[PDB]
Amino acid sequence: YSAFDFNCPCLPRYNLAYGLGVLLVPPLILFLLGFVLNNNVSMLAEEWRRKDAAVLRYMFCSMVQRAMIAPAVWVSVTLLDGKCITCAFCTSLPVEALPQGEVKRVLARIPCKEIYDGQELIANEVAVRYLRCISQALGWCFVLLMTTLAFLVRSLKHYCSPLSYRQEAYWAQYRANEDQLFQRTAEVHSRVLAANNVRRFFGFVALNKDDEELIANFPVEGTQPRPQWNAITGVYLYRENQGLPLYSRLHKWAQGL
Amino acid sequence: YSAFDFNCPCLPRYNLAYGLGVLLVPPLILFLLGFVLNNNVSMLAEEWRRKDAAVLRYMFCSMVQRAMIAPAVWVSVTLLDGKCITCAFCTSLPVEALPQGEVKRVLARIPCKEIYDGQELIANEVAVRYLRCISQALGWCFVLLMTTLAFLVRSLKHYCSPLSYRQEAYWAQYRANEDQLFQRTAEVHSRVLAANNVRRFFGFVALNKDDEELIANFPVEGTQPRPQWNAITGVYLYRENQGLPLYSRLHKWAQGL
Amino acid sequence: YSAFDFNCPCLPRYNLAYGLGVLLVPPLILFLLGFVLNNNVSMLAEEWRRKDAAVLRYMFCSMVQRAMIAPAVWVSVTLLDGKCITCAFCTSLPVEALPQGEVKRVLARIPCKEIYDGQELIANEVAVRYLRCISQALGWCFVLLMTTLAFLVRSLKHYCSPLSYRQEAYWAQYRANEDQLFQRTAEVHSRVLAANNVRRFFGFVALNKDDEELIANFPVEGTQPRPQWNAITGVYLYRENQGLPLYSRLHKWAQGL
Amino acid sequence: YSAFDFNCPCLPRYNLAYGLGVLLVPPLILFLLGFVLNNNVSMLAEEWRRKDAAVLRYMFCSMVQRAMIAPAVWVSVTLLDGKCITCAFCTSLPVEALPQGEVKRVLARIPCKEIYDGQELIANEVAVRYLRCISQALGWCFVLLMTTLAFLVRSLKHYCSPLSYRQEAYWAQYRANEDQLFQRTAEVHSRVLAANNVRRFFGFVALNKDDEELIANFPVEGTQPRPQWNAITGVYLYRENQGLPLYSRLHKWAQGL
Amino acid sequence: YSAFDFNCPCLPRYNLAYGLGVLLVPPLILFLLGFVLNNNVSMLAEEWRRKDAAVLRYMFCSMVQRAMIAPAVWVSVTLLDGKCITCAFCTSLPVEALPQGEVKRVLARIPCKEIYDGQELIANEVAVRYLRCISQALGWCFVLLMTTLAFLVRSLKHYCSPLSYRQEAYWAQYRANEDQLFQRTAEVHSRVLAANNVRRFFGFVALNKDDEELIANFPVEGTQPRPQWNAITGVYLYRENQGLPLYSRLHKWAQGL
Amino acid sequence: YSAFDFNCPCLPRYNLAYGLGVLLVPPLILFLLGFVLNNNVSMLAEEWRRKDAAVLRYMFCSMVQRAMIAPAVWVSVTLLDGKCITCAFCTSLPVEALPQGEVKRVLARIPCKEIYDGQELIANEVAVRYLRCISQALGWCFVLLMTTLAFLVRSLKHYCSPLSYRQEAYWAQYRANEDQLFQRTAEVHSRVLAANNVRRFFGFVALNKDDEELIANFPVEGTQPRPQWNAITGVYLYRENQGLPLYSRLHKWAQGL
Amino acid sequence: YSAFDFNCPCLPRYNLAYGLGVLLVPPLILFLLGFVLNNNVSMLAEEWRRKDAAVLRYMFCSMVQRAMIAPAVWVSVTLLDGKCITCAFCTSLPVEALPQGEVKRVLARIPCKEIYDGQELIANEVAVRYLRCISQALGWCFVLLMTTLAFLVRSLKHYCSPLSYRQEAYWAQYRANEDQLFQRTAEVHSRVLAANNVRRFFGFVALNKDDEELIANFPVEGTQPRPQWNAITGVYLYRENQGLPLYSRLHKWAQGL
Repeated sequence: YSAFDFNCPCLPRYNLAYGLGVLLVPPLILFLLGFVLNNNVSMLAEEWRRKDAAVLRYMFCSMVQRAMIAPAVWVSVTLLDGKCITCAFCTSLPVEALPQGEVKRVLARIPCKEIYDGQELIANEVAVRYLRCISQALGWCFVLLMTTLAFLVRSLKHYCSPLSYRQEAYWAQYRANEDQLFQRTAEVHSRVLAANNVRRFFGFVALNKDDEELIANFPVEGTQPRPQWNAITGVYLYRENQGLPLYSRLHKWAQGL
Repeated sequence: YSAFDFNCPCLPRYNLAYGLGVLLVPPLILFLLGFVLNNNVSMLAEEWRRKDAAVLRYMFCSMVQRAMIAPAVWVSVTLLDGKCITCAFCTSLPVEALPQGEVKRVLARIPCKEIYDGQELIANEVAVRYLRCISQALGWCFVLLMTTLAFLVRSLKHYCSPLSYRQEAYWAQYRANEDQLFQRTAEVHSRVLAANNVRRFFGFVALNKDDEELIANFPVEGTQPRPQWNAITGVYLYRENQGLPLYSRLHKWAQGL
Repeated sequence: YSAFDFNCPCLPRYNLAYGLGVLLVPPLILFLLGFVLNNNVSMLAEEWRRKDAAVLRYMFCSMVQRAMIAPAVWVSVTLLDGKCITCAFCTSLPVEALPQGEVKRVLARIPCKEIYDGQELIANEVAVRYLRCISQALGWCFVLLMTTLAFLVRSLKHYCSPLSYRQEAYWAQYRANEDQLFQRTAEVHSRVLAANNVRRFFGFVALNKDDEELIANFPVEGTQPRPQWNAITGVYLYRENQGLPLYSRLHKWAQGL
Repeated sequence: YSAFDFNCPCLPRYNLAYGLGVLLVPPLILFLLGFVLNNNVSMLAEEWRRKDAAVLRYMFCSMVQRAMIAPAVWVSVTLLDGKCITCAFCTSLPVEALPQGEVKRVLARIPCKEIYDGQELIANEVAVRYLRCISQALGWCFVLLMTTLAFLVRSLKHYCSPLSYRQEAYWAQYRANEDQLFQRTAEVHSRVLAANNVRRFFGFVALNKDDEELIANFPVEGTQPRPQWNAITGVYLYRENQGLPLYSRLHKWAQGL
Repeated sequence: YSAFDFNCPCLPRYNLAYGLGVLLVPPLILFLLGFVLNNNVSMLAEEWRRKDAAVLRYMFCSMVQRAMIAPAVWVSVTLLDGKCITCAFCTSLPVEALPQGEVKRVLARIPCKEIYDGQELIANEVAVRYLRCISQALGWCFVLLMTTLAFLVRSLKHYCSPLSYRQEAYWAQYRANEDQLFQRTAEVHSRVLAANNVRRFFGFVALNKDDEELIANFPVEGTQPRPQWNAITGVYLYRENQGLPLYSRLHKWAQGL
Repeated sequence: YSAFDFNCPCLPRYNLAYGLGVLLVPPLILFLLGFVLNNNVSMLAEEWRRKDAAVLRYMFCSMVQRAMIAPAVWVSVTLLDGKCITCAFCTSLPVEALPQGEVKRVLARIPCKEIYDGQELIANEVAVRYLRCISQALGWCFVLLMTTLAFLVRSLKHYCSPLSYRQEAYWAQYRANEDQLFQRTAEVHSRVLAANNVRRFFGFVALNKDDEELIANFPVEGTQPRPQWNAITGVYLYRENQGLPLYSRLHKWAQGL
Repeated sequence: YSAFDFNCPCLPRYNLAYGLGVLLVPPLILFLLGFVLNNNVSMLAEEWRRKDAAVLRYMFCSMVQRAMIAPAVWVSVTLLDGKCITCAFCTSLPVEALPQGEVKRVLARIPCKEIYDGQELIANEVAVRYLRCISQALGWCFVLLMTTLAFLVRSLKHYCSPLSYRQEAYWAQYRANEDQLFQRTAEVHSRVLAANNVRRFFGFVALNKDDEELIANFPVEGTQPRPQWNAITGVYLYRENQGLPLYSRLHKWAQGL
């Protein structure tokens, strides 16, 4: 926000297409960053590559809700600082309350230019005041819309997701824990396999304390093959088997065999 | 409050609809935030989704009382700082004590504009003084109304809730304790289940001290199924069984079986 | 006090109804806060909801004495700073010692306005001096009245309360101790009940050191039912049974059975 | 002293009744505070409610001597700073050494007003000098009177009190020690009684180390009844029984039975 | 000294009675404070209430010598700073070396007034110089008189007191030690008696470590009665019994029985 | 960025070939540095020197994605600071909205020169404003293109790489671990061989603690010969043997013999 | 760089031979320092004094690559700061775009002289701008050439050296380790020999702890003679004997006997 100096094209047609630009595009960027920086995007890409609409829509509407939080605050802070709409809806504030070509020209010259004629068209500061007024008004209205939508979507999306609230918490915590344990175990298993491979070539492997302990405790020969490995990955449905639930594709493949 | 500069539309019709805006909308936002940030909102949504009016109304009037505290202080601080009503009830202070179109125009130009004519209509500072006077008066009156309502609702809402005072304290503390213990136990049970699932795939699971201790102490095979799980959730009535009370749906389902 | 700038309506009728406002209403607010922030208010509400006039009047006159201490200091500091009465009794200082409409107008313009004519009516600073004089005089007189009332009520209210002084101290300390022990025991009993409830559902409950010790030391099955529970609450009379006294409804219900 | 700005009514009749006010009333306030803040006031109220003139007069003249120390220093510091008498005896300094209405008016305008005519009546600074002179003189004279009275009352009040000096010291120390031990023992006994009461209701009482030790060491069932309790309280005479003295009503009731 | 601004009455008769005032009265105050703050004053009051002239005069001339040290330094510092005599002996410095009414008036106006005519009467600074000269001269002379009197009284008062020097030291140290031990033992004995009294009423007494140890070590039942107690107090003569001396009334009453 | 002062050739033909230079060449430099500083470049050079298109293309598109991150941020920050395009597209902003040789000359003189005529051609600041506008617009558009390409390539390149996501993580971690262990073991084996060589010449080898321990623990005689050594190096295919996978050429050569 | 103030000969022939001087000679100095400060230069001198072209060329092209890094950064920073070419190509910037003797004279006077005529020849600042432009352009072009050459030589010089990459790392680490161990062992062996020599003369040798330990642990009589010693030194070929490699002449002489 700092290294990007907001400046205005004092032009009769390039304001409408610049205020809306600086108001909409950075939100889109923060939004798409909310996806790329997240990791479950790859899970969803896999799922749509190769389960029913219920749980899929649930994870969709959870990822979106988790990502929408950057553009909300950005739009809020900018639309409230006023400068955007000032630069944007300047070619249209009616002269009836405060050469068409020259009219539009000077009106576009209004915002933060001080090349303004300051003449019988409009005074300088009164126009800035009116525009910052309408801007801040729309900004508060937008923040209201966003928060009331957050409330209503809380309710109606706890209606969407098939599980109740407590299972929601349990499922979230389980996904987190399984992911972390899988990461760490994968690292350790990999280090062991690499140590065995190197040892079979050189004759020994220089290891510090903890690595030597990990080699001693968990000997490993061969990692799971590719078919089952591929069978693991993906986003899982809550597969409510008769009497027992399933929380992740790993859990399904485990209980199944 | 800081990054939102209060500015006035010096216009004959846009003041009445802007002062009241900046006075009412931010209260509504803080209020709805008082719900969204709270968690029992989901409980109430579930209850109204699928117990009698007494305890439900009690939790309603407790949540509301816990949420009303932000708009009270916001309205108080703003209405007392004066600027709001100044900008709001400026088109109406009668000239009889201190072209109708020009009259309303200059009167709307009065607040914090200094484009004020400063002429036989009204002096500059005397109008600001009168308006800040009436504003601060209404502000103290409002704070009085709010606090006396807090007192009277203390009394009459201790009349509303069916339990007496000591049971009120006991019930609050029990809800808090059960919620926290449920959170922690859910986390541990989930970590154990995930560890078993991963181990059945890789061959082992790398764990530090405390996690290994938690795996050793509390072995787990299968979590409660979905019907009873759903039977848990919700807001509970104080179900006064003959001789023994019930404080939470968990307690009801436990004592029942 | 800081964020509330004292300003004056230089008006012939709005001073008398503003000085007295800023002098009386904030005292009322601090007073009612002295009740709401206190907890025994609920006890008294219960007592008047459903014991004799002696001990009830005693607790009444003790709560009041404990709450009156905020408005005393507020009235003192304001009435002594002078500005209040200055702004208040300005329409009446007689011109005979230092158009009726214009008279009252300029007199109301006297305080802290500097739109004062400063003319043959009254000089500027002499009026401020006279008013701050009468104000500080009334302020010292009021502080005297308050402190002498505190002395006389000390004496006559040690006459009111049926117990003597030493029993007064003993009773106060007993109420404090019983309240604190009840709070803590309620918390522990509740945590135990919640732990049992959760354990009966999951299969175990993750607890740290002290919580595990509290579960081990004090097993609990079922809390007191509702009739006796309700029989506890309230404000108690000093029930002087023949030979043995009673200090709290808890004590009465205990010695009785 | 700081938040109370000394200001003068430059008026022909309101000075005599304002200097004496600011000189006398705050002493009265500090004096009565010397009683209210003390605790033996309740003892004396009880004694006069329901022992001979000797010891009663002794405790009276000891309490007074302990309370008179605030107004002494206040009167001293104010009367010496001079401003008081300056503002007070200004309507009377004779013109014969340094329209009667105008005379009194300007003389009252003399102190710290600078609306002073500064004319053939009196010069400005010479009057201030004369008044501060007479003020400081009376102030030193008053401090002398106070200290010489303290000396003479030391002697003659060691004549008043029936006991000699060493017994005076012993009696003071005994009253202090008995009061402190009574406070602490009352607290402990009360906590024990409350613990028993709570335990008989819940089933147990959560206590930390020291509280548990106090419950273990000093079991208690029933506190002294009301008649003897009332027999304790009061201010005691030095009741010189034949061969053995008594120092407090507690001591009398103890040795008596 | 700081909060007391020295100011002068530039008056023909009020200087002689003000310089001497500020020179003599504060010495008297510090002197009488030297008695009141001392404790042996009560001893002497008792002795003169109800032993021979030798030891009594000795303690008199020791107390006085111990108390005279404040006025010496006060008189010295003031008389040397000069301002006092300047303000005092100003109506009399003879014009013959450097309307009688006007003469005395201007001469009284001389000191630190700057309303001085500065005219053929006397120059301004030369009079200040002469007066500060005579003042400092008298001040050094007075300090000389005081110190030489201290020397001569050392000699002649070691002549007054009946004991020689070494016994003087021994007697002083003995009085100090006996007084301190009496204070501490009185405190402990009193605490023990109060503890027994309280215990006989409540049933026990809550005590910390050292207090419990003091109760265990020194059991006490009844303190010395009033006749012997009164026989103790007073100032003692060095009662030279045949072969053995006595140093305090306590020692006399002890060796006697 | 700091030590490189951006300066403009105010010339009619040398601007188009300088702005684009400073915009494109430093990106190329940071890009090629992204390769040279990486180590796998040598692996790829070996692979193309002497496995199928799938895994090779995968490592290619991973290295590129890891290296493209410097020019993205550089182009973004420069194109957004504006100065570049300002200096670049200055010979072309049409005069129709805000001697051909002189036209182009002054237009090239426009940017940051202040030798600008400032005449009927164009004003000074309006041209800077228009150019910074179009520049920042293109900059935001470019950042959008880059981030949306990052998203789409995330998806489609998880389509490219033959392994699924979890194997992707496992393979990355395995490559890292094997590389680090190979480095350390190579160092230790080398130190041992050098120690033996030196000892066979001098008669002994001075070693500290850890080096002596490494000599004692892992004796070594002869390192792997050149044919197998060369057989190791390279980038490996994921060689999915029937039932067991291979993750590195080291792993292939190990499992093979 | 700091203590060497860049100054220009404003002369028609001494600029071309001074800019190129300050641009080329310091690079040559840093380059030759890159050799002298290195130690392998002596090895190469020995090798060329008295193995095949492959490994020799390899070590040559490694030493050069390790030494070329100083002139690269020096040329870059200077050519980019601009002053050099400014002072250098100043006699040639064509007047056709921005007495021949006077022409060349003033053109040579252009750079940083301010004796510049500033006349119809060329303006002052425009020439500086053009020259710094062309300078920075050539500087970026040169940095590009250098880095792309580094990339291409990475590839093609991993083609040059006969060993593959992993052996490259192993060989580098082995050379480092052998060199360090040889240094330390040489020091210790030498100290031992000197100690024996001194002892045989004096009768004893004063040694601290570690030196005494080194004498005790490693007794030594006679160091390797000169023929084999000379046989050691030099740069070694990777002598690939059938089945076993050789990494240093020390290794060859060791395995050979």
